[PDB]
Amino acid sequence: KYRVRKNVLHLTDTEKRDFVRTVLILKEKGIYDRYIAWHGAAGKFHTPPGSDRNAAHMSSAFLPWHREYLLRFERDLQSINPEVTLPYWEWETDAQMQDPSQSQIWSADFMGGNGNPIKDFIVDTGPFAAGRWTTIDEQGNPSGGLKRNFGATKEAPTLPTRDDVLNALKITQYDTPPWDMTSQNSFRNQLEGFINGPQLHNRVHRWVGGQMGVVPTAPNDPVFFLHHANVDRIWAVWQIIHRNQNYQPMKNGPFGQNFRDPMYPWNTTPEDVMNHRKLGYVYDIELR
Ligand SMILES: Cc1ccccc1C(=O)N1CCN(Cc2ccc(F)cc2)CC1
Ligand SMILES: [Cu+2]
Ligand SMILES: [Cu+2]
Repeated sequence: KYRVRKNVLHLTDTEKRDFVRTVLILKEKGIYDRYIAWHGAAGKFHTPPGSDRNAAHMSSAFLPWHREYLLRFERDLQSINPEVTLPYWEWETDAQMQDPSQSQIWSADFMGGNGNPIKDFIVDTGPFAAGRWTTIDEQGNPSGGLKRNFGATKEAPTLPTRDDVLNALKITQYDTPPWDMTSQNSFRNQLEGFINGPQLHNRVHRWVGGQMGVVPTAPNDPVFFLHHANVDRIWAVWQIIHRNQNYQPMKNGPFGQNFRDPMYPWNTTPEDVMNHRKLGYVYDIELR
């Protein structure tokens, strides 16, 4: 309950400056790239081989994997500046806007704006604009700049709504067999966004576009972490409401998906990260 993770819209000018100031540093040192690679590596690690489940997505481990993923990044952030925590992008309230792209998160002093259609949707405003921020492709090679294209697809023309989030929180089971994209009455799958997809988490990625629109290159966009922080916040809320509901599967799931299994590419288990408070952080909405 030490580190407080704040709503992006609640950040001060200084807090925003410091966060962005801290991220380019991780990037400059070569630490940021470690996170891009981890995500891509886990995405291609199938549980079991030949299945469409992987270590980080389309399965039960989706939530704890990104929580650990998000946990590690923050610590790296703190190592540069102990006053800096990972904020979250409350995309459900942005969806209430007629044009979500006018949200403050996309201001030139924080995340920067939408892609330039003249430059094939390269981002040329903000701290992470092309020439300020180098990107890497699926194969781990330099790719030439961040891209974004808000609501440019028919499958996801809009961001998920507060109701979408509220309905997900109603689900009683954390997850259900066969522990994958096809799971029904499943909070993880629902939140992931595979129920009548794309919805929620998956919808956000699709909405943003650019690197965020594909699994192996999504972390190239710093907003990926703000996004998943919100996803993690939602999960945390679900945990506080359904206090006696626990992670599933406990056993007999694919290896890497069970409660006591190491979540590739780490040795961290879902168990090790079930309680968001034991990891040393809390969301601001828990204190209000
Ligand atoms: C194929 C499909 C089926 C259902 C819902 C969405 C989609 C889809 O096209 N996505 C493309 C964009 N990301 C991919 C993605 C997922 C998780 C990440 F950490 C990073 C990137 C979200 C899902
Ligand atoms: Cu992911
Ligand atoms: Cu994601």
